[PDB]
Amino acid sequence: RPVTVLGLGAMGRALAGALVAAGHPTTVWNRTPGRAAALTAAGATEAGTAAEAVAAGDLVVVCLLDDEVTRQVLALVAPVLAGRTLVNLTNGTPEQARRLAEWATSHGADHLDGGIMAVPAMIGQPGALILYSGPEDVFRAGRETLAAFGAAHWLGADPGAAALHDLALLAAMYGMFGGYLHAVAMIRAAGVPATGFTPLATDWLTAMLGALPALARGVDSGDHAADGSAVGMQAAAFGNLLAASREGGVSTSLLEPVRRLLDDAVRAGHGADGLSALVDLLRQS
Amino acid sequence: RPVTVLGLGAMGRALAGALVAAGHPTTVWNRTPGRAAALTAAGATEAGTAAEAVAAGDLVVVCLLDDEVTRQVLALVAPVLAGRTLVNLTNGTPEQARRLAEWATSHGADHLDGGIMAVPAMIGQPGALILYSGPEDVFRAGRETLAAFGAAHWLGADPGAAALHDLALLAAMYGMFGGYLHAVAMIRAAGVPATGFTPLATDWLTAMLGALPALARGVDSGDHAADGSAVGMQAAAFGNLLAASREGGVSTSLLEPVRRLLDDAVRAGHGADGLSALVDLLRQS
Ligand SMILES: NC(=O)c1ccc[n+]([C@@H]2O[C@H](COP(=O)([O-])OP(=O)(O)OC[C@H]3O[C@@H](n4cnc5c(N)ncnc54)[C@H](OP(=O)(O)O)[C@@H]3O)[C@@H](O)[C@H]2O)c1
Ligand SMILES: NC(=O)c1ccc[n+]([C@@H]2O[C@H](COP(=O)([O-])OP(=O)(O)OC[C@H]3O[C@@H](n4cnc5c(N)ncnc54)[C@H](OP(=O)(O)O)[C@@H]3O)[C@@H](O)[C@H]2O)c1
Repeated sequence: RPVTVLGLGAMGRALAGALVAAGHPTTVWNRTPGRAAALTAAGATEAGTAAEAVAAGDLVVVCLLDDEVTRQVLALVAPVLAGRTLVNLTNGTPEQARRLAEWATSHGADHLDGGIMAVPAMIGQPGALILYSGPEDVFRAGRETLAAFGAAHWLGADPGAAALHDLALLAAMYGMFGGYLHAVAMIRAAGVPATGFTPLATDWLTAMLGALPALARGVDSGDHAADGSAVGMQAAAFGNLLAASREGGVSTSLLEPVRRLLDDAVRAGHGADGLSALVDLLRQS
Repeated sequence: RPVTVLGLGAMGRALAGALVAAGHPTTVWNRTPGRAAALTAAGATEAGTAAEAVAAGDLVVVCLLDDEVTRQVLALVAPVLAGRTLVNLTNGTPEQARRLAEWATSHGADHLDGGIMAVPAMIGQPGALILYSGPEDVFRAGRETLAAFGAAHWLGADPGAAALHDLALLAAMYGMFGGYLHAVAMIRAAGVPATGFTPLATDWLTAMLGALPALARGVDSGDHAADGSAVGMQAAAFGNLLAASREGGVSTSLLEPVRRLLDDAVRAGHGADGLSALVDLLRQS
């Protein structure tokens, strides 16, 4: 398939470069000129307009700054989208992806949302993960092209499924990193190097990953059975963590929300339950 | 060695039970009577006073509610601590452990601080982890007794080292769990079960654990080189996570501190650096 990339920022250039290096006939476009020098040198074709670029591709890959820019560029190319497949690799929300699917359908185009789980430099390597959602046959017809970026993981027909899982994985990653970064700040304040702490932390967190299936079972079942590590005891043990942080001059900012959630769970009567009881406490609607 | 346990709450009873089942001559004490029925039935001896219990053991294991209770009980038994080794398995802070080491030395006793990384039910199984710190020979003379509880990991001569690493590991665990719990709340609000999400999350977080060595290298070196995933882009991508959470009626409480830290890092000029630059931003002293 001939392919088109709209957007030549850091990620867009990596995307186009992976397509070129795989042999796909690739046409690229970007608002600001001078971003396709190496791409054109390697075999790509730089269109002068987005509509031109779109007309030269059966599969249109979009990677712009945000969903608002995306919707603006696409509105300009709406008359030419008919019969093509739109693959939005711009980051966005699940609802924005579902709205784009309906809008694309209104202009005769297929649609897939994508959430890139890798850095630009990893694009094109088999370990690079990109999540996709949308109609299964649309993914099927395009997956060999998407494989140029790395692994292509179809999550389901819901157009918003890729963005949902992308952002949820990011939430899990930022939680883990925030806890690790607080931990290293505590040991740094005591003069202990972070390099020697990493094996202990990795072994520990690897062990903690084994607690996830039981947590998920409790969430889905509503049976918040404890694995001996109950909310009430964990709430009682958090205070030493806060005090030791203050002892070392380390801010408690990263830890306060978990403390409050634990205290709120105890107030709600969940002291004898496991952490699966914490999930529905995050509901605000 | 004859051993003594002070404190028969959930953890203290598990500790004493592991000692009994290993064959150690065990003497136990507790403030409230009636907590040693099964222990005495299995071969333990219940002393009527803490001082009695202490006098019947060369190694005194303490597991009370908190450091304030610990210091009160011990003050009463100070005249009889001479020549014994004190192993405090009550949770506490690094400074409290260092102060107890000095106080114990003042009464002719050796001292080890311990931080229990396992649940009461796992005490006695080889996978149960307890961290220890204090003089290396004191640990050596006692480690075969400590092995009744599970693995005994000596972290160094600093009496506060076990509590420091214990609490740092807890910070990493609570960060990871908070991120996971937010993630499952997002997918739950979309009607997706947590059970099917767990493999993706475990694979993802296992991959993320591979980023730790580079982070630790940057912290120790002060060279906050980016792995392509720079602070500025991660700050720009966090907003979609917040918006998607609001879309699903999910509180953003667990995520706000990481957002603020990222924004603060950008303000401080670290937008092109990796997350290792975030550590020294947590300093308040
Ligand atoms: N890079 C990563 O590490 C990473 C990881 C995962 C996913 N992503 C996602 O990839 C997407 C792009 O990131 P990036 O690294 O490529 O960012 P970037 O380097 O800042 O590039 C932004 C792109 O948007 C274009 N653009 C901005 N405003 C525009 C407008 N008004 N009209 C038309 N085009 C406009 C820019 O074109 P000009 O050259 O004309 O400014 C440029 O091509 C984002 O949605 C991001 O979340 C990135
Ligand atoms: N359990 C866990 O999951 C877990 C995990 C890691 C570490 N730990 C640590 O283990 C320690 C004990 O936890 P636990 O589960 O045993 O708690 P617990 O079941 O609440 O037991 C608390 C103990 O403290 C005693 N105590 C309280 N106030 C006292 C006082 N004024 N004078 C004398 N004794 C007093 C109680 O004796 P009475 O029977 O007379 O009240 C009881 O033996 C804590 O430091 C905790 O952080 C526990």
